[PDB]
Amino acid sequence: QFSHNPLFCIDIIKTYKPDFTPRVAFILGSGLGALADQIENAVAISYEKLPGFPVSELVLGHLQGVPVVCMKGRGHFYEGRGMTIMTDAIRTFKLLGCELLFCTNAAGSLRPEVGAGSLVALKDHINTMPGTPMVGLNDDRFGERFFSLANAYDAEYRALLQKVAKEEGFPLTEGVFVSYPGPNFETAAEIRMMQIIGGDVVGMSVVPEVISARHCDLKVVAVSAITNQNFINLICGFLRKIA
Amino acid sequence: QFSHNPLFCIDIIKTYKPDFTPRVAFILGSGLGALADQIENAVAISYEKLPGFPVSELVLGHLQGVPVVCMKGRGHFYEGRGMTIMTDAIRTFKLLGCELLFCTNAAGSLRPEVGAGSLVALKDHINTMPGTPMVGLNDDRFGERFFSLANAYDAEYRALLQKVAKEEGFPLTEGVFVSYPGPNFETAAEIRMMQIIGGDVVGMSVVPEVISARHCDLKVVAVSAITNQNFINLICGFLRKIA
Amino acid sequence: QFSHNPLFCIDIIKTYKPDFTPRVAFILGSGLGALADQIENAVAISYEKLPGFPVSELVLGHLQGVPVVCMKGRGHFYEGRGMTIMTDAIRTFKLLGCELLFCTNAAGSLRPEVGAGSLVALKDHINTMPGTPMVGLNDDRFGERFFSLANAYDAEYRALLQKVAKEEGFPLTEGVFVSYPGPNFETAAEIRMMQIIGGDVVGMSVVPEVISARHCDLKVVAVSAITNQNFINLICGFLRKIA
Amino acid sequence: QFSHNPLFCIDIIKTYKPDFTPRVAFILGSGLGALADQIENAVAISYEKLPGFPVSELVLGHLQGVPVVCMKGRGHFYEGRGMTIMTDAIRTFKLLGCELLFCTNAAGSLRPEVGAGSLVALKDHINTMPGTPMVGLNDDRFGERFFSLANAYDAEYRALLQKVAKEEGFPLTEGVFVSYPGPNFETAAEIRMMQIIGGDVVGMSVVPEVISARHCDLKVVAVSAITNQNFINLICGFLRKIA
Amino acid sequence: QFSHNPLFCIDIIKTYKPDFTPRVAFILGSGLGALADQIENAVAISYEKLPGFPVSELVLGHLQGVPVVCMKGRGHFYEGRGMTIMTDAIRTFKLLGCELLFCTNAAGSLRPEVGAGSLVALKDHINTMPGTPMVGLNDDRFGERFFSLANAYDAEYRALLQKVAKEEGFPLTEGVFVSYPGPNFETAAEIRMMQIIGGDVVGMSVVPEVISARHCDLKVVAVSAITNQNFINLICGFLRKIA
Amino acid sequence: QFSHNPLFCIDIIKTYKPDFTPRVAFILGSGLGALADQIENAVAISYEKLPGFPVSELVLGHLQGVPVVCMKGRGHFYEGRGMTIMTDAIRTFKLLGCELLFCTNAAGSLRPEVGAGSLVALKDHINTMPGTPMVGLNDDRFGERFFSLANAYDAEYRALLQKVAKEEGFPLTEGVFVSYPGPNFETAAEIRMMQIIGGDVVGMSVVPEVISARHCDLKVVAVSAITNQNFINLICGFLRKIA
Ligand SMILES: Nc1nc2[nH]cnc2c(=O)[nH]1
Ligand SMILES: Nc1nc2[nH]cnc2c(=O)[nH]1
Ligand SMILES: Nc1nc2[nH]cnc2c(=O)[nH]1
Ligand SMILES: Nc1nc2[nH]cnc2c(=O)[nH]1
Ligand SMILES: Nc1nc2[nH]cnc2c(=O)[nH]1
Ligand SMILES: Nc1nc2[nH]cnc2c(=O)[nH]1
Repeated sequence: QFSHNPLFCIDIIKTYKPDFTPRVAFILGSGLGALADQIENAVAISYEKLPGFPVSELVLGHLQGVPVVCMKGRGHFYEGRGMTIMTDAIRTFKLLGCELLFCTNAAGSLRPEVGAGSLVALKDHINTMPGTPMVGLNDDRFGERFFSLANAYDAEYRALLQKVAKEEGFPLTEGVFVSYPGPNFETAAEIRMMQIIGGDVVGMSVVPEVISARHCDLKVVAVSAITNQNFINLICGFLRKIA
Repeated sequence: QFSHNPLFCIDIIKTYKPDFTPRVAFILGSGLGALADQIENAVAISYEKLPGFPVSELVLGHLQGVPVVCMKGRGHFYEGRGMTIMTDAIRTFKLLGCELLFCTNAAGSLRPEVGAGSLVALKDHINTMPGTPMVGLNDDRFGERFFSLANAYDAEYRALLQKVAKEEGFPLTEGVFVSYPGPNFETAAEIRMMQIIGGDVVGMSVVPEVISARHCDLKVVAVSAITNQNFINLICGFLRKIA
Repeated sequence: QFSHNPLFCIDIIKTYKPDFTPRVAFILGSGLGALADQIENAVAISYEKLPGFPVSELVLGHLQGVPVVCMKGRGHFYEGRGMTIMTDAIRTFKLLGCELLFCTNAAGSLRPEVGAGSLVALKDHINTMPGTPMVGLNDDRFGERFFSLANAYDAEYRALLQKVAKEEGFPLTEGVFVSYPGPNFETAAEIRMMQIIGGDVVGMSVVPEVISARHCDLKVVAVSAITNQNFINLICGFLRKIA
Repeated sequence: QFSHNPLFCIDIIKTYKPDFTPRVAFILGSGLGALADQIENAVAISYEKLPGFPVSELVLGHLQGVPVVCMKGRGHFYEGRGMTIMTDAIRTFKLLGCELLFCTNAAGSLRPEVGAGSLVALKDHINTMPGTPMVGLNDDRFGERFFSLANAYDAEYRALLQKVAKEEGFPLTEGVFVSYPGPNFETAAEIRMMQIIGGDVVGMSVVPEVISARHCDLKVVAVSAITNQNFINLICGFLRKIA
Repeated sequence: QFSHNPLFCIDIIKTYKPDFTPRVAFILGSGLGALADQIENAVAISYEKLPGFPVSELVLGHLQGVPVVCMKGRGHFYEGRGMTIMTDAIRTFKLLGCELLFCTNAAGSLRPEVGAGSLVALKDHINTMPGTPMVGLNDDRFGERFFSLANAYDAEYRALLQKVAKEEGFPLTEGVFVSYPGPNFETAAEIRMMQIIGGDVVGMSVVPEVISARHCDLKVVAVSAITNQNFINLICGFLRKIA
Repeated sequence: QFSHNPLFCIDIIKTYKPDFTPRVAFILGSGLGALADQIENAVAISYEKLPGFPVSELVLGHLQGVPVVCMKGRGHFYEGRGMTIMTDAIRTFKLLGCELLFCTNAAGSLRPEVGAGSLVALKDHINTMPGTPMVGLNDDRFGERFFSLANAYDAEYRALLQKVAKEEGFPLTEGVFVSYPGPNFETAAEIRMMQIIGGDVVGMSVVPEVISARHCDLKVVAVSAITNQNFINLICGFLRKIA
């Protein structure tokens, strides 16, 4: 027996935003909400009206003239509902017709050279959380039993990201993201461990969403804001080039 | 309260294959079933008639004149029933009187030098799946609370494996297996991480079975078929030398 | 809904040891019980009378004239009740008024230079067990949603530990502890992995207790007895310097 | 934590049947489906698209020119999901704006004088199923902790039912319904017991729906078809008089 | 595995009310709290500090110079925690050393002759709630697997109750109590059913407490206040005669 | 997902008692074990080796030259595993090929005229336990969703029972059995209620087994030993007449 939540959400969303087919889905991490404020004809639906959504709202509309859907707030593994916490919502994005997920998140740097305030485009990841989202019976309605994470962080969209960054005057390093369960922060040794292992950025999310997206064949693009304006411009510039 | 499934299986098996004491237990991974076709006086019992067995069949008989039991199909961690999924079945092998488990599995190589089509004898492992099979109350009927994994992959049988490989004309490299939860495949970074960590082969099984076997003092021998005739000969030749 | 066990324990303990405010809390690992025998006016309460305590006793009294509470026996992740197994007990120490937790444990060395019989002061840790103690809804009564593990193993108390060791004639090396789920022991490859990762000591506990302690702002001090008199003197000398 | 299913259903229903405020809600028992075939501008929604609905469809439209909602199929206690199986659906009727529930069901007679083919208007009930629908935390959003079942089977609507029956030429006896868990049928002694107790009709449903309805202040009208055209006319005539 | 809550409560209670051995335990139903206000040297403990107690307080002290323990508030079957909801608390009364339970409760009359305002001494009961408190593994520490309810409502104490009632000028009828699950009130037919069955009073509690009391050999006395000063005098007079 | 326990038991039983097709299945209540001692070529299997069987043994063999299976010990509702506790075992009897279940049990009389020591043939029953065995998804492999209890206590076999009783010189009264959950015994009022309701005998079992038997079309015969040699003769005489 599988979840029908995405299907329910499709119908509930038609009620608040009819005849709307979004192309890009966004997940706005921590302090990144202020962007959704600029959505054209913005319609907000509380996650409490969308079954399966990570109750702590979702905003539908246009940005740079592109039909977009946004998630103001995400779910994390540390909340206690396992690695499947972001799966229904991602499946909802796929069923809505989106062609790509634009994930954003607050994170720590594992490189001295990249400090607080920097933005990092994620090119791959190392999962350290226990297990994975698709563990359990496979939902054939969304994807196959086994699946590849090769090019999970779409190389093509990443190249566009690089161009936009040029285009506006800020670095945009590319890195390997390594997930951490939390909610406690990482010990210094764990951090050294992560460097040795090959990581560049460390955080408590992303991996669940991304693996879930790949399973249902939704393309991914992810950018971390290193916490220890540029982001808005990067996003709006990316939107402009894909319009 | 503990599982009595192995005990039940012993009695159920006497009904289909009386007065039979197998010496070697096999787990035939993915495309490796065709071997069981060559078992002498083969009797097949569906896993649905054996409590505790990983319902997706078990074949009892003789091979190279050696009393053998053989699992066509195994259980994995990614199925959602935790790390204990292969434990009852291994305990059943021990109670049947087997003296060694011959585990086989499909896997990926972490060494460029060993490619698709190669066979690798596992000499050790690195567990990356969350937790382990014996976590929880200890079943004193099968083994002790704590136990060593030293020489888990029996050095002696491994040496025989090396001889047989000579004996038939194919390389038989030895490696460290590192388990991965799945069901998604590994990211490239995860793969690099595994190299750095010391691994040679990567897969989604083995570890549960092997740790379970060691706990009840069942000797182990494991060979991976790198997927990204020789196997049959290796197995039959090993059987011949232990007869 | 949260656990009230620590609160219950406070009242139950007043009954056996009234008007007593301990300053240091101890966790005596495996063969380390004989120390509790030297507690002044020792009162022993079975863990079976203390809700939340890891039923396999707790001893309250004075040592070197310092009000102390001691756990003879701890809980481990391998027992099957998850990473929260030591949390209620640590919260009980905090509510009793302790200002520091003195954790002890049996462990293996990852350095050739430090062998069986050595004592190692833990200066940091690398968690390898699945998830962490605070995963799930946060208990605001004890600590915050997020928290830092910086200086988790108090540098100050560690310096005192160094002095005492001088003071009595034995080495006291400092190391990074890396937790392992167990109950099986580590494979040799896993051990190599741990070296590469940066570890110095390996064990099956500590991490749960320590993270739990930090969450409720209880200072920590941890010493491992490498298993593959000095300990008593170190503890008693530390007590003397903090009196 | 309470169910939000009724709320979800409201939004899902707006999508298939916008600007529609039904006044009467029907539950069509066993062989009573053929009535829904006569609904004007009938829109059918499968219970699989309505969270909380007893998956074995719901039909919205007009009948005798009255805005109506109809459940083709109900849930029973014997299915194993307890006495709350019909609660979400009834709450959905209340939230849709219905002013009365018209429950129908197949049943057995406890009076010799009323035989197979007869119709009986239920005037009260005796619950024999274990417990009741509202057992557990009270959902203040729908009703109060305690509530009266006085006049549960609305006397007023029952009088209208009596008139219509005159009006078309068939008896319409009034009786006390006594619920039975099932799924087995009643023993003869149980049946005698029910007579002695004061019952007139016996069945395996009704009680859950009715108690749930009363809790959220939804008026009720119930008619049993004794199994061991008139019904259609009675319903259509009742509708005509309340239009 | 059994509940140790009563044992915990014993120790927690020693802390707030040391060297106190109560003889009578009271359960004050609905509007009956005002009595506890007259307890001598009253000590109140919130049910939130007593594990196993029906969180919606407990008062210990003397009344008519008799050591007494009171429960201001009880647990009911309709709350959703089954028929064992009052068991731990009753066991706590037994372990405290009480020799009798004085249960009180608000109830409805099944006899026209006994109306609102009347008091009825319960002489027996008919359980209509699903199952019973002792269903499941038997706790040998408190009572036997099977036990008799003969004279459950102690005839001797009931006779004293009759004398006191004379003694103060009010009727005191004796009746059979029949429990009802609730939380809804009874239908009129259910009420007729109860009359036919032999009942005199109807309510939503009592039975759980009483059966639990009998299992651990605690004597019982129960009085219902029919809701559809005398009570205080009856209680105080009973206390006086047993002092 | 359904239970396969009966199927497992079939195979396990072939191992201890091959080529054996029993015709009558017995359930020996309390003090009734001594009968199984007289089974010809008796083979005993502990319920611990038969999945689904009510662990507190099963005896297979011949009696009066009739192939028989016999349960020494049954499961009851009061044990806490619900009304399905005897279902797997009864299904096992059906699959073994039995044509009738001969249930026996210890019970109380509701008639003054029938006292301790009497035997009563059950002709019908009144279920007072919460719910019934078949509640939940129906196992089509054994029976239908709905089923009749008419002639549940086979009239034909009952007539034979009457003859045998003549034949040996003892009364054999026929009665209506009414089940009671227990484990406490019935109150006197409950007993009066049972009389009024139409019962003749009262007990804590039978109903689960019997309803389960009827569902899978197994004929039933039940005899209660009123507790508040003749039985052996009745059974052996019945066997003789059906041989
Ligand atoms: N895990 C983790 N999450 C973060 N979010 C922001 N900074 C950090 C950090 O250093 N670690
Ligand atoms: N985890 C894992 N399992 C495999 N089975 C076959 N190939 C692979 C691989 O690359 N990775
Ligand atoms: N995990 C682990 N725990 C230990 N406790 C004592 N020695 C060891 C060891 O080598 N490994
Ligand atoms: N319980 C029950 N339900 C029915 N539905 C139709 N007839 C009957 C009957 O006799 N009993
Ligand atoms: N069940 C029930 N409880 C009550 N408490 C007070 N009055 C009543 C009544 O009529 N019925
Ligand atoms: N329920 C019940 N079971 C019994 N078993 C033997 N006697 C009795 C009795 O009086 N009541």
